[PDB]
Amino acid sequence: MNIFEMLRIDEGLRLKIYKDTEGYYTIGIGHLLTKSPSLNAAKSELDKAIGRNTNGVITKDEAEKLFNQDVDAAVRGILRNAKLKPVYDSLDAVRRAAAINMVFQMGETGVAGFTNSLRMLQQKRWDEAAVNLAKSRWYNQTPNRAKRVITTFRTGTWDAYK
Ligand SMILES: [Cl-]
Ligand SMILES: [Cl-]
Repeated sequence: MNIFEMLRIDEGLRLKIYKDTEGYYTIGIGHLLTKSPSLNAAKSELDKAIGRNTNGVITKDEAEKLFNQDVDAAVRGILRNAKLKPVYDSLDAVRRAAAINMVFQMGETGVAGFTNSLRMLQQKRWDEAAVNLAKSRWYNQTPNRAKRVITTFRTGTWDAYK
């Protein structure tokens, strides 16, 4: 298992524009297009992202290309962030994947707001971080996915994904 397979499980793959759990136009493997309620705005963000006239449908290769860029962007967002970077550097490889998963889902600023959780993660207080992580809109809105990510931070294993 790895970050790619982990996010593929958590996000799924859809080849036609869909609404994500928040109601936002999304495509592929959790690639958010726009927060605007306009499907036309989505389609135009999508043509721009793919570089051709898609009319709201993309191939699997194209979904996987966006996915690669988004995993890459999430890692870079962590490394460029003063609050995220030192926690990430402190983590083993499995728990680093949980951090990328979170940034992917909610962005760099969202995650950087888990101030107390970040500190407990840095100190390797795993059970306490896990309790704190769960007290969040994140966990209440997407409990199954959040439980999987939390268990990964808690145990440092891929058990929640097998
Ligand atoms: Cl893009
Ligand atoms: Cl979920």
